[PDB]
Amino acid sequence: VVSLAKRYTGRGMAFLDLIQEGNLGLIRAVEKFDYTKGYKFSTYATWWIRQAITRAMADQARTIRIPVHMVEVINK
DNA sequence: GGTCAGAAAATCGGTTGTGGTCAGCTGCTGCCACCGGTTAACCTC
Repeated sequence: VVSLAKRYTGRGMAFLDLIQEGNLGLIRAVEKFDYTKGYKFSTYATWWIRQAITRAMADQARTIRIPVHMVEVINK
């Protein structure tokens, strides 16, 4: 999750917030994982980690909070 | 060459009445914000 989180430098927060959001995503994925998938755990959890990091970046991006749909159209 | 009495003001105050108008109230009308499922795009088991 450190190697996954390293691709989000310079976007609002420092690295540590991304690291801890990746830990949160790891907790959510390891709750939401099944052993009869026959899937690699990291390849499973990458979507969850990236989702958590991106939504926390959306939440804590700016001084004034902006809703995620306007964040999306700002990105667009 | 007086003398109550009536008619008719105005004046404060009810009244009725009624008409309307608007504050608001509130169940449809419909649009608008997350939520996530899916669907064609990248890296090579």
